[PDB]
Amino acid sequence: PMFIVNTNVPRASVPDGFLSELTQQLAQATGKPPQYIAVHVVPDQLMAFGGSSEPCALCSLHSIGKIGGAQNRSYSKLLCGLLAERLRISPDRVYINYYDMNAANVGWNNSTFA
Amino acid sequence: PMFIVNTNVPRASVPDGFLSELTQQLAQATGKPPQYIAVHVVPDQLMAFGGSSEPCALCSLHSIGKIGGAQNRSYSKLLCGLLAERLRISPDRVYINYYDMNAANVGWNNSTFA
Amino acid sequence: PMFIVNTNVPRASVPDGFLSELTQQLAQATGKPPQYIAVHVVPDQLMAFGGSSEPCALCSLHSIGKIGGAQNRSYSKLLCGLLAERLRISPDRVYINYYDMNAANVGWNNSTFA
Ligand SMILES: CC(C)c1nn2ccccc2c1C(=O)[C@@H](C)N
Ligand SMILES: O=C(O)/C(O)=C\c1ccc(O)cc1
Ligand SMILES: O=C(O)C(=O)Cc1ccc(O)cc1
Ligand SMILES: O=C(O)C(=O)Cc1ccc(O)cc1
Ligand SMILES: [Cl-]
Ligand SMILES: [Cl-]
Ligand SMILES: [Cl-]
Ligand SMILES: [Cl-]
Ligand SMILES: [Cl-]
Ligand SMILES: [Cl-]
Ligand SMILES: [Cl-]
Ligand SMILES: [Cl-]
Repeated sequence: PMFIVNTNVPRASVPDGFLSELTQQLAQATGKPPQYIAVHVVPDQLMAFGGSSEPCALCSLHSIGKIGGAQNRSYSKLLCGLLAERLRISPDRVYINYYDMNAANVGWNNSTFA
Repeated sequence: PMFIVNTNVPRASVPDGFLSELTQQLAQATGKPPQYIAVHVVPDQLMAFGGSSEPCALCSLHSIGKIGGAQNRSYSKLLCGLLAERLRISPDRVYINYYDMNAANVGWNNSTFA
Repeated sequence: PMFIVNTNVPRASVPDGFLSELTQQLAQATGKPPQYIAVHVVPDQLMAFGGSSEPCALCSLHSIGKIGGAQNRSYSKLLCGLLAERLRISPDRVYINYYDMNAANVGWNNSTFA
């Protein structure tokens, strides 16, 4: 799986260890091997949520399977929790787009997962 | 709705009020409340369009519904118009990917919209 | 079509002419004219792959058609090859998401491709 967070929070406010924490927490939530998990954090962005530039985040989680109604609610609680605790972003100023990818549409190591 | 613009135009060339104008115009266009609209502008990017690095933009609009043939043509006219007027980007150097998101696949506020 | 590469490798390590090389190689691979190919490279990113901050890349290729099982395997070999040779990123630390876009969902030049 791949998790991306884009935020207007400045780089200095992203605490040490954040990428590792995301990796560990996502491995456990998705059930996928930790070696599979990619994480990407993009601070200092020019963004607004509801017209306001108070701290906010726009995120995505791509996975081959492990995406669905109940699973996505669980991921959102986990991820909003982390963004609130670590980046001080209110959960109501976070969007997360979930993508269930077909194995044939994910390239890795010169080939695909298909 | 979430709207993202990635561009090679420099930050100083993004005028005051641009995020607010996008928020307002997208609210009117999508029929969604502005409180729900997120906008994200990413200037100073290393990009090429059609084999040149003249001003260009790669964008996305995600919405739960309000996506379709005629609607997307209307959004493109609106958004290319704004990018041309405000960022001086030629409409023929803009791509906008449209995504009709299922409510279960959009996380917000510790849950999803499902 | 549109190709995006996000990577932790430094900007200075991206060779002069890399964008043009991607443009031409993708034109040949997809059979699409170079005038329609957009490329976007984002260096110096805060990212991890398998919990490791060694060089890695997260990429996407969007195309109207020319996406599928065999084609994506071929694109993956091509693109991992280029990232390895030019950016010194190991293929086993690259993900590429493939998207077959409907023409109605791709905006361009005040309209869509539909
Ligand atoms: C092909 C599949 C098993 C696989 N996918 N994948 C994605 C990211 C990191 C490692 C791996 C991995 C492996 O365990 C090596 C042994 N091929
Ligand atoms: O679309 C909506 O109804 C909304 O209010 C929010 C939204 C957030 C993210 C996204 O990818 C799509 C919609
Ligand atoms: O889920 C798996 O098995 C992966 O290898 C993860 C993954 C899923 C979707 C993506 O867009 C990127 C990576
Ligand atoms: O496939 C084509 O015909 C294209 O015009 C290139 C393209 C395809 C999909 C995109 O999201 C962006 C550009
Ligand atoms: Cl589920
Ligand atoms: Cl539930
Ligand atoms: Cl898919
Ligand atoms: Cl429509
Ligand atoms: Cl129409
Ligand atoms: Cl969806
Ligand atoms: Cl194919
Ligand atoms: Cl589509």
